[PDB]
Amino acid sequence: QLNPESADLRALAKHLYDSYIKSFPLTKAKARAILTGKTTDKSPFVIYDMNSLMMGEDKIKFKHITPLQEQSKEVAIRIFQGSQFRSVEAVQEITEYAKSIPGFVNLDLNDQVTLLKYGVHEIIYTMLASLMNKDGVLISEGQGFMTREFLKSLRKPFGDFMEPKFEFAVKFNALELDDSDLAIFIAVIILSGDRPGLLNVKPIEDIQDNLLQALELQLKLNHPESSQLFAKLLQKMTDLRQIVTEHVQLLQVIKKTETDMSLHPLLQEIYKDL
Amino acid sequence: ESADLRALAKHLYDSYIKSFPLTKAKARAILTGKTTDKSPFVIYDMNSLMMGEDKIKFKHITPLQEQSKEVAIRIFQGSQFRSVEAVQEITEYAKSIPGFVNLDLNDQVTLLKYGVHEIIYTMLASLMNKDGVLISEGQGFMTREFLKSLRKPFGDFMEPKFEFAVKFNALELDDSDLAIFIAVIILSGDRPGLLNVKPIEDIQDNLLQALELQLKLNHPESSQLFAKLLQKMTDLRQIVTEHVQLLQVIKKTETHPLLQEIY
Ligand SMILES: CCCCC/C=C\C=C1\C(=O)C=C[C@@H]1C/C=C\CCCC(=O)O
Ligand SMILES: CCCCC/C=C\C=C1\C(=O)C=C[C@@H]1C/C=C\CCCC(=O)O
Repeated sequence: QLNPESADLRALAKHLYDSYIKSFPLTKAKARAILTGKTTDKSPFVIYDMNSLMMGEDKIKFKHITPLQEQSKEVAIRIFQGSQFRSVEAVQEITEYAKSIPGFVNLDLNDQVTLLKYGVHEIIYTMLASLMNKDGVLISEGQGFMTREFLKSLRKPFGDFMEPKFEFAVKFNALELDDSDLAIFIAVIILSGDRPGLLNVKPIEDIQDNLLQALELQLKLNHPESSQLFAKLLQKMTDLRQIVTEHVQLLQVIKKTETDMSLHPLLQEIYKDL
Repeated sequence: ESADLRALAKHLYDSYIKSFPLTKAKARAILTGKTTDKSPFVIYDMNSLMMGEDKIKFKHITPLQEQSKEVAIRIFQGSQFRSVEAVQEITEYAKSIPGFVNLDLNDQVTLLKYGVHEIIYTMLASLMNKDGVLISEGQGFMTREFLKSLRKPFGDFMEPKFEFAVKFNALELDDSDLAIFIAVIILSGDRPGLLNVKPIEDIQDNLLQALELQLKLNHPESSQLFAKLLQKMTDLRQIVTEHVQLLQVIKKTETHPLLQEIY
């Protein structure tokens, strides 16, 4: 119970959390409810092999996550392209959230683009953890669940495109953060003044500082018993970079190995000279 | 508790001073000028590199027999020799961090094996400015441009560190700050191969509380310094993996047995 300074920090966290619920259709709260398999109304269909994938398509309504095409004749590529269009959608969701971050749209246009360019994938993997457990990941807005082993057995290049994420997710999830915490953390990620090419770093840092103050307060009030949670969370920022890097790397291999597979233009630009 | 946190801080600082000959305070005085009028020997080109070798006998722009006669390579090797020397200083310091020596011996080794590079680069910033780096316990000054002038993959082997340095030094941390930060880096529980992570995380938790307090007491003005400092650990690790990739190319191409074992 304290000052007007802390009051503004609480108002900020509320605004961000509010925007978060409004920008992301599938929150961590909903993901855990589905994953903890509590209910009889939210049960996901599980894909763990070829025949379940074959049934899942029939049961699950995979809203063109892999736009028009029969069977690209390779589950591996269908699955991959799918992960791509979903990524694109995720970028759309994140971009919308970014606009709600106080001060973000007031920044220089080119810098707005730079921050999104380097921040969206770090955010994507951060939020993906919410949809994961050590055994698999939720898909189709929680309608389905694809096992970690099914993926890990796809085929040479693809067979391991999600593993690093799972390794991250299991660790990150140990922090037991909730949507109210993630909303501010993701805002911090985007307002990173050390992104390559930023024209005006100061205004960005001023904004990030306020967000960090907001995040720090949020974590002590929400997780009283979690000593140094603030620092452990910030330290996870290093794991995200690594995830992104080896992903981009695997992508260069795919590009050369699959001369016959199209990669989404938005994603290509995001990875250009990244 | 804010009592034991200051005791820990002070203890770390006192050990830092005893383990590292050239502190940041001392280095800054030189780099800026406020040193006894005993300027450092400046290496800005090949001819100055030589006079330095003979005038100040740089510990090790090491005239070994079976390897010299090639500037860029002797410069690269020298950084390796000084790195190995730094590892012993860091190791000594680590043993002074409360709880460290009481950890599983293999974990102690693992923590050092994976933490020294990050510490080496964190501390190298103390001796660098946008124009150059201090060498030979601050007895000399080697230009950023001269280093960048080396060719092959060498010309750019120090540039990444300089970039890091400039951004890191912007935080204006001093030795008492760095002492705790360095300790925090060592007690990283995410190093691969660790057998008992709990003790490490517990100590680091204590170290983080101390650093947090230290920064708030020492830099009241700088908002979220603690947070910004932790975010630099991402920068360090990036430099390390990057350095690793160069050591890897210098092996692809680029053509004494005991020295090689030590270093
Ligand atoms: C829809 C088929 C099931 C596969 C689900 C697996 C991963 C889903 C993800 C997201 O929704 C967001 C990120 C992951 C995908 C991992 C990397 C995509 C980065 C973009 C690219 O492929 O270049
Ligand atoms: C603490 C050690 C790690 C920082 C790297 C140290 C030296 C790097 C150098 C170059 O990149 C080119 C020349 C130097 C190597 C020559 C002498 C270093 C001695 C420094 C000292 O004793 O303080």
